[PDB]
Amino acid sequence: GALKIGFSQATQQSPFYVALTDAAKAEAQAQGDELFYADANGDITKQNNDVQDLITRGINVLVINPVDPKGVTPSLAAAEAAGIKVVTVDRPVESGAASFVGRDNKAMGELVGKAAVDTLGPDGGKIIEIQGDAGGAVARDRRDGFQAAVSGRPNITIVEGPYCDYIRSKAVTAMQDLLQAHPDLKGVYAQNDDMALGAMQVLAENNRTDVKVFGVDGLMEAVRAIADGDQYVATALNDPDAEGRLAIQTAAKVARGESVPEFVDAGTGLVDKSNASALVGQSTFAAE
Repeated sequence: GALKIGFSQATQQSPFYVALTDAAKAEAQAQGDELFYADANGDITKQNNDVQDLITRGINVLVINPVDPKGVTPSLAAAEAAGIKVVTVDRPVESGAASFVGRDNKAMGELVGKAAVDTLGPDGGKIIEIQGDAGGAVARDRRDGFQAAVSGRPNITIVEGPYCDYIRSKAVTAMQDLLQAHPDLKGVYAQNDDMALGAMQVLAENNRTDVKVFGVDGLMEAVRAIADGDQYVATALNDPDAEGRLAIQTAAKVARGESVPEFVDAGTGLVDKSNASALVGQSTFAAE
């Protein structure tokens, strides 16, 4: 019945968000609906301004990837005053969304952490951790999940590094400071593959291919390195493509007054050597 679907994206500064946007555009068109789209470029005030703009264009429902879980509270208010519902995608809000279309980020962090335990073996070792969004639950859960997997294992220690916002360039900067400060490093866990591969370049420039690398997402470049080398060990699947389709399908139901679950889980799974070969392909991200 031709819906107007609003989509406020948080950023486009890493390939995940670009693919998520593209998948969302294609799903809206496939079901014959109009996608009104804005990218906040990592900026809270731009996001809340963009949401008002979308509301003015008459969206029937708002899909949002919050730049910040409390910073978006004005857009939630604006949505309600407009008589429309809100669907979060990828990053949750505390409350106020009809549905969250995402993944169990703790369980992904746990998945990866178990791969680290197994790989690091009995020597264990120090792991440097490079994180995503400060104050957001996606980063908190990927941290806590990973931690849960190595806790009670004193031969492993974690160095909690900074929040580099899922951006490779920023993780490069952090890996330098951290490499020099912790040369006894045996492992690096980044909360996405984009950042992990930035860390990996810095390691290679300093001849530390011996340091194992752990990520999240199933970025094809990461999957290829897992398949074809020994340094990049594991990641967890976080297909933006499937997430985008589920976000738009879920928003179409909402806009029409249908009941949807509060959490739509777009599914995940471990990528390591044992199965990376089957996931190599042409797209930007691997998928089940």
